[PDB]
Order: sequence, then C-alpha cells, then structure tokens
Amino acid sequence: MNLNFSLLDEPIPLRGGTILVLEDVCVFSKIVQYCYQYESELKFFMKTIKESEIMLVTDILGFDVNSSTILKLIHADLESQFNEKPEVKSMIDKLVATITELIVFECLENELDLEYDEITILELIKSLGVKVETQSDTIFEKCLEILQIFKYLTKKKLLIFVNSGAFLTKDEVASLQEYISLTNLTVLFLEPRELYDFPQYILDLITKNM
Amino acid sequence: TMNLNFSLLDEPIPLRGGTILVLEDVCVFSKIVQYCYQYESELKFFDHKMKTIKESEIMLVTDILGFDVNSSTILKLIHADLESQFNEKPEVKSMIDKLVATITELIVFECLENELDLEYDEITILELIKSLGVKVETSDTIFEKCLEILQIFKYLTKKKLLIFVNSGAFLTKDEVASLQEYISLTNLTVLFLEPRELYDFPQYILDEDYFLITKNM
Amino acid sequence: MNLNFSLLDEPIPLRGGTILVLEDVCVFSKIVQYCYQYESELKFFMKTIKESEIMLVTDILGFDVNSSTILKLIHADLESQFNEKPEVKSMIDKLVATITELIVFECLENELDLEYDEITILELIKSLGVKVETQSDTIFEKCLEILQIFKYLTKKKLLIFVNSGAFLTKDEVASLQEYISLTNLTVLFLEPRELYDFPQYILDLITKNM
Amino acid sequence: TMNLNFSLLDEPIPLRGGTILVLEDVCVFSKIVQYCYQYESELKFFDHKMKTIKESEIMLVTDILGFDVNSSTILKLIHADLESQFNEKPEVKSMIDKLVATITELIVFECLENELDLEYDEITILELIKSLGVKVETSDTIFEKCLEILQIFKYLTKKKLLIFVNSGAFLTKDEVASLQEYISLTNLTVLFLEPRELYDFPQYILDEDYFLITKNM
Ligand SMILES: [Ca+2]
Ligand SMILES: [Ca+2]
Ligand SMILES: [Ca+2]
Ligand SMILES: [Ca+2]
Ligand SMILES: [Ca+2]
Ligand SMILES: [Ca+2]
Repeated sequence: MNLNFSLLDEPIPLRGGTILVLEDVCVFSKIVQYCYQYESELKFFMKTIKESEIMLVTDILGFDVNSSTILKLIHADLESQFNEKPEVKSMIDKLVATITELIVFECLENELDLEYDEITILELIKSLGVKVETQSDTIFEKCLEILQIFKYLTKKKLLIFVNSGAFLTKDEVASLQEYISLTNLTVLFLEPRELYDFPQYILDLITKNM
Repeated sequence: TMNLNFSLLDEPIPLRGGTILVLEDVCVFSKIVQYCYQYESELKFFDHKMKTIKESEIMLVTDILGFDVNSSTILKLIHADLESQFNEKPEVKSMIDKLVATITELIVFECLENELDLEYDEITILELIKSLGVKVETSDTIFEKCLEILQIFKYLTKKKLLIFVNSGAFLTKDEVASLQEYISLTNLTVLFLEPRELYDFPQYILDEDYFLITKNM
Repeated sequence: MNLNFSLLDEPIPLRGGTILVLEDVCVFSKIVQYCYQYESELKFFMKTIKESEIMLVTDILGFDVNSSTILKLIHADLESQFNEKPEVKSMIDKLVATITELIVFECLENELDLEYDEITILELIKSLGVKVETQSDTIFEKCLEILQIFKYLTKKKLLIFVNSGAFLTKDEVASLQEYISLTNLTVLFLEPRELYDFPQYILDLITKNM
Repeated sequence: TMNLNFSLLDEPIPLRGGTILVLEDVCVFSKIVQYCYQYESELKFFDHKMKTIKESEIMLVTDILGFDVNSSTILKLIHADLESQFNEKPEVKSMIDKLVATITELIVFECLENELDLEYDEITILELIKSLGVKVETSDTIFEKCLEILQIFKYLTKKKLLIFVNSGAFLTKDEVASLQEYISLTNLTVLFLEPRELYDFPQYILDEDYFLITKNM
C-alpha cells in the first residue's frame, strides 16, 4: 500500500516494515498530526484506507493490548490451539464432564429442582482470566506485544509507530522488522532522525541503505 | 407463633402455619394490603419473642406469574450455596481441585505455546458453577407457580413470612388444600390475604369494625 | 377492538372500559394465564394486537410508572405545557439567560479557557427530578396513575387489569371507568366475580346491567 | 526544589522549573522512561522537604495529541470549582438562589396543572453548570497542544510534576523557548525527558555510566 500527500513527488510505498524519516521538525510535526487526525490532507491507499483500518501508536507503554475485542480474539485463538490436539482436547472434555458430574450431583442434592447447560473450553479460558501481561514490560517487549495483537485485528490494515526508534536498540529494531515480515504485517515507523542503518526513506526525498 | 398487629386491631391476629385472613370490607382489605406494600409503619409483624419481622424477611406476592424464581438475587444465593456444599465434602473438594489444576495446566500450556506473553489468575468453583449455567427449573398454571413460589420461600431461610394477596380467586378448593398441605409438611408460615371467604377451610374473618372471628374450625 | 378464544361463541367487543367476569375459578385462572403469556390461544384484534401493544397489570402498587420511557414522555409533556404560555415561557428564557450569564462570568473568571452551550427548559425539568409520586399511594390512586401514564404510551393499545375490582369501592370503579372514557382509552378488567352493578360480561356468556 | 533519584545515579538530578534531561544512551533513556511509567519502585521523585511525590501527583505525557483536556476527571474538578466560586460570592449565590426558586415554582406550577400526582427534588448549581455544558476550549498543532497541557497542568493543583517524554522531536527551537517561558511565568515544574540534546538550551546530560553534566549554562 501507499502514503501520499501533496508535497511528495511520488507516493511512498508501504511494503512490510517501512521506516520513514522526517528530518525537518516542522514536517515531522505536521505529518504526525495528519496521521493522528486522519479521516484529510494525507492519503493511504488503490482503494483508500479507511480511518478505522489504521492503528496509531504514540504511547507504547500506555497502549491497551488487553481490550475486550483483543481478549476475545486471543481466547478464541487458544481454543483453536486445542483443535489441533484431539487427544488432549478429548481429555479436557473428560475432565470437564467429571467436574460437571460432581456439580450436577450437588444440584440433585440441593433441595431446589435445578437445571444446567454445559461448561465449555472457552468458558474455562475466560474464567482463568487470560490476558497479555504488560505490568513489567520494557518498551521493546511492549512493541512486540502490540505487533502480536495487531495480527489478530483482521480489520486493521496499517499500524503506525510514532517516534519510537528513540527507545529501541539496533538489535531491537532488527527484531521488530523481522517479526513484521514473518507475520506479513504492514507497519510504518515515523521517525524524526535516521534510525541506525536500516533501509529507510528520508524527506529533507531519498532512500538510504537499500 | 407469629403475630400481625396494628392500631385498629382489637387483638393481634396470630399467624401459625398457613393462615387465611378474610378482610370482608373492601376498605379494610385495601387498607391492609396497601399497608403490607408500605411495610417498613402502621402495621406490625413480629415473632413469638416479640422480635419484629423486617421488610427483608417478608416476601410479598400479588403477581404470581411475574414472580421471578431465577432472579439474580436468588441465583447468587444458590451458586454460593452449591459452592458451600463442596466446602463440606473435603474429599469431593479435593477432587475438584485436582481436576481444575489439571485443566489449568493444560490451558496454560497453550498460553506458553502462544506468541504472546500471557498471564492469568485461577478458575474457581463459583466460576465453574456459573459457567455450567445452574438455575431453578421452570410450571404452566398459577396453582403450579404458587407451589414453586412456596418451594423458593422455603429455600430462602432469611425470608420468614410469605404473604399471598388476593390469590384465592385463582385456586380451586383442592388446590388451596394442596397448598396448605405443602405448607404443613414443610413448616412454612404463609398469610393468604383474601377479600372474601375461601371455600370452607378454617380461617379468620375480620369485619368492618376490626372485630375478629374464626370460621370452620 | 376484540377478545376471542375458541370456547367463546362470539368475540367479546372491547370498547372503552370493559368489565369481563369469569365466574369459574378454572377459567379465570386459564384466561389470566393466556393474557400473561400472550404472543397463543387467546386473540385480541381486524389486525391482531401485537404483544408489545398490551400492558398487563396484576400487582398495582408494584407496577413502575416511573420508567425512563414514561418520565421522558412526562417531561416532554411539561415542556409542551409552556408552549401554550408564551408570556411565562419567555420569562423563564429570561431567567435562564440571567443564570447563564452569571455562570458564564464565573467561566471567564476561571483561569481556564472555558466554553459552553445553553441551558434548556427540558434540562431544568430533568434536573428538578420530576416523577410520579407513588410512595403513599392507595390502590385506587395508583390505578389512576397507571391509566394516566398509559395514555402517554401511544404504542400501547390495550391495558388489562387483573383481579383488581376486589380493591376498589363502587365509587372508585365508577371514577376509573369515567376517566377511561374521558381519555379515550381501551381497558379490560378481568374479574373472578361480578363487580358491583356496572355493565359487564359474564362467562359461566351473558351481559348484565346494560 | 524537586529531586529525581534512583539506584544507579551518582547524585540526585534537581528538578527546578523547566528541566531538560538528556539521557544519551538508548538503554538509559528507555530504562528511565519505562521506570516513569512504572512509578509507584526503582526511581524516586521527592520535593525539598524530602516528601515523596506520589503517582497521583505526577502527570506523565508521551501522546500529546491524545491527552484529553476534557476528561471526566477534569470536568468534574472544573464544575466543582465553578460551584465553589459561587459559594464565595454570597451576593451572587443569593441571586442564583432567587432565580432557581422562581424557575422551580414556574415548573412545579405546570406539575400541579398536570393530571399526574408529580413530585420532584431541587435544581442545584452543579446541575445548572453541567446542563450548560461547560468544558475546556479546544489547537491545531502539537506545540499548541503542549501549551494547553501546561495550562491544564497548572490548573490541577494536586499535580505537582509534569513529565514530557520524547517531545523535543516535535518542537522548533522557538517553541521550546515559548514552552519554558510559560513554565517560568507560571512557576511550573516540568521534566522534559529527551534521547539527545535539545538545541542549545541549558540542560543536564546523563551518560552511559549515569554521570551527570550540565550544558549551555
Ligand atoms: Ca455454559
Ligand atoms: Ca509482557
Ligand atoms: Ca478466575
Ligand atoms: Ca445544554
Ligand atoms: Ca401518588
Ligand atoms: Ca436535582
């Protein structure tokens, strides 16, 4: 896909992980703003990328990777992990039947006439309170987690990181780029300065280290 | 055992077991029914130790079909109750613990396998009970719903008195009898507030002047 | 409109306030039930009356006349009462402008740059906490209030009172019937015994006191 | 006045007025930024009386455009604040009371006229303030939003320290200057955490070994 705005000679292609450097403070500021307020001067497309289809990250530690929407997707994912393990899943079914059986007995014994449905694997997973751990995150760890929840969000097409290179070591930028490619994601890193020596675009428009 | 008293009453009307109280004057009937709804006040219910029966200890029914046997208040009581049955069979509890610890590891196993750094807390018995969807079985007549209400009333130990308002009009003579039989066996204390005599069962009758007579003893 | 079910020789017409007596305990019970569970053996129509279009009252003191939906209608009603009093409404506008003016001044004086919209009559009415008083109701008073909120509910077509005559004096039944007719309502009173000497239907099917 | 200290620091870095702290090593920068987010802990902020600055007394910003000047937390503070301005002008309060009592009667008048038996409570100043929809005016640049954030930070007396993270990258030299001027006039205590030197302003610079030098004094 592509980024374009009127002052570009030609669209900036966005394939996999793209590092875009805006060395002029005023233009760094304006482009970050247009991204933030995308709806618009700046265009991503040759169908246009809707606003809802873009996720923008400026505060890494503050970004919520444990939204109801994401947890649902994680939990579903975990359940589907069992569908590749018929032997183990069947055992779980048997453990839950035994549990169900002990509970239904307590129901019979209760003075009330009680009824019930069933306990599901998904319900067990929800009850266990599974979520992404983030309390201890380093900034790099959290970047990875965002990438990883991003992959679940089939609706979202572009992830944009704002001014994040400053927090990452060379090997860390390396590790993130590698994960992006392995996962077929599309991610834009908006930077105010050249980010080490990775392939990257620079508007003063050139490319460096290809 | 129990007592119903207020200002205009010559004597307190005793509530023992199932009691049919006929308020023959419309105005008296409405007054008393209204007072029950407004209980907090003019009219008093108290046990034999002269301890007052509190609002919260009374269950007041006029809309039989509407009464919700599966109210959140009730379901929470039951789920808690089920959990506690477990907490009194240490061997069964132990079994529950082993099964949940194992299902837990198996799930956490998939968590580790997952790309994401995942944490979690624990699965509790209450959570299993709530996930299984335990609830009170649900009755295709008003008489049948009355029995159910009685069963719930007996289940709820904190509710001490059940008042049915104007329900006689819905019950055959055999049904009234079935009701009072259940009430007898299970030792309930139930007040049937009626606007007129209810067949020929023993019952109190209170006239225009709040004078009490019994009938069919 | 009409009530019908298979055991009737002919539909029972429902015009204004109708008293229907079911002297057989078993049939009183069954018909109350079918009303309760209307969706169905019992028919009200020659288009059929949808279930949502019927309001059923068995517990008079317990019925909620202060629902969000009703309050909205009451409050709107009150506002529209002002639209027939241009002089007074204009004065209220002037009182509220003065209020607005004192508040906006406090806004100017506040260190923050503050903005605002306007205070409306409807907002004043909501803020005042206007609702039907019910805490002290006698059963008769409450019957009247239900009738009175019923009139607001343009969607609802039939109100049914179950076994309520027992609570009402002759003059009270009289007063309710009178209000029903004056307000062009349609109301069914289901009774287990003859209700004094009003015009009424009786299934043992006859009419009495016409 | 204020101090930033922790384990690896030779000396505590003083926070007086507007402070630009350059952490030149990526790892140090990330470590410190991460520690600010996790503040509750390794890193300490304390005033001159050695009283600790609490989590709640710090305002930590990285996402400038995202900061919500009209948060429910803030709006409640402001509305309360507006009410209290009234409670200190007895003559104006008095005027407010008269106007509300009159509008009230006029409304209650329509209530009496209404068929329904209507009750009500009262209209309060807070309710008028909230009905009028008072809120903070809203800025079409990041620099402009920074000023707004500073204005809010000054307004919130319980917030004692403001930390901007990596915001230098967005500001021209004249804008940084405008910011620190506002901070000076209004006496704010602001920490700018930067990954590299910020133009040629006075600033602390902390190296790989947590040795501190000042620059451009
Ligand atoms: Ca289930
Ligand atoms: Ca983590
Ligand atoms: Ca849990
Ligand atoms: Ca408004
Ligand atoms: Ca009233
Ligand atoms: Ca109020």
